[PDB]
Amino acid sequence: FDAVTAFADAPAAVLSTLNADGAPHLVPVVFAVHVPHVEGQPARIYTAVDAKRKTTRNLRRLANIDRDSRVSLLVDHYSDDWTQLWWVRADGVATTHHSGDEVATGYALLRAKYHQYERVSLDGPVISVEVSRWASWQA
Amino acid sequence: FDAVTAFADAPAAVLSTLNADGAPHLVPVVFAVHVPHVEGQPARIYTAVDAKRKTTRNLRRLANIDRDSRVSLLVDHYSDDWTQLWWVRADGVATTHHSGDEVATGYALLRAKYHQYERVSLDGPVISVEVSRWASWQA
Ligand SMILES: [Cl-]
Ligand code: NA
Repeated sequence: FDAVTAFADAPAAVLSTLNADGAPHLVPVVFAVHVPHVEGQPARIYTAVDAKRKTTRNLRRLANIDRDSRVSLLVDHYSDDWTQLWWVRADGVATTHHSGDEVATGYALLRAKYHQYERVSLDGPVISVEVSRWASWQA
Repeated sequence: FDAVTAFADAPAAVLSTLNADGAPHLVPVVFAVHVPHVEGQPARIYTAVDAKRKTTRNLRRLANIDRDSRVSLLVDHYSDDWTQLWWVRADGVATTHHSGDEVATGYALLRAKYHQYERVSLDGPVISVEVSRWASWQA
């Protein structure tokens, strides 16, 4: 069982950020993982946001990250057979990018993973999560 | 939409608690919801922690809740058809019970929901979450 691979291959993760008063917030995301092949460098998790400025929403995860960059993401596998349960969690620091190489990198990885991005537009900011630790569990 | 029923029927949710340094901690749980048949009263979400065996992960989670009762739980539904995505979130205040009526109430609801508890033991503390707000989204 490779935790990083199991996480990377999954379609959806839950992203947790901190609200202004410190309480946790949760939203699901689609995402792509970059495993740096210079081995010994931290993994990167990329996720795009469908948010326009001044006249729209989905603003909360961005506003949370801007105030406090500490985040966690979890991929879970449920089964009716509880001996088949597992999960993988990434804890890390999120940076929001509105231009540059990170946006390019994020867009690239996201399109490669999700074919839905052939029809669904991809013109919002990209969150880059530097993973400080991976955790996992199997039943 | 009906968000509460959708949440209540789902097999698994992601529970977010706060670590000692205030950063989010995430773990998936099985859970059961009590919706009061009286108007005004908040819903309660119940989830059990095993005490057949003590584990570092479970002591961490219990300590987080003891330290700060603020939690969030999310049920999400992924589909490769992104027009069918949805999620439901409960924000609330968690109390851990090691005996008493909350444990009885939680055990009863959990056994009613999960047939797996016919084989899996249920003799640990029960986390009872008083829901302060529900949120939901549909694609
Ligand atoms: Cl929201
Ligand atoms: Na909300």
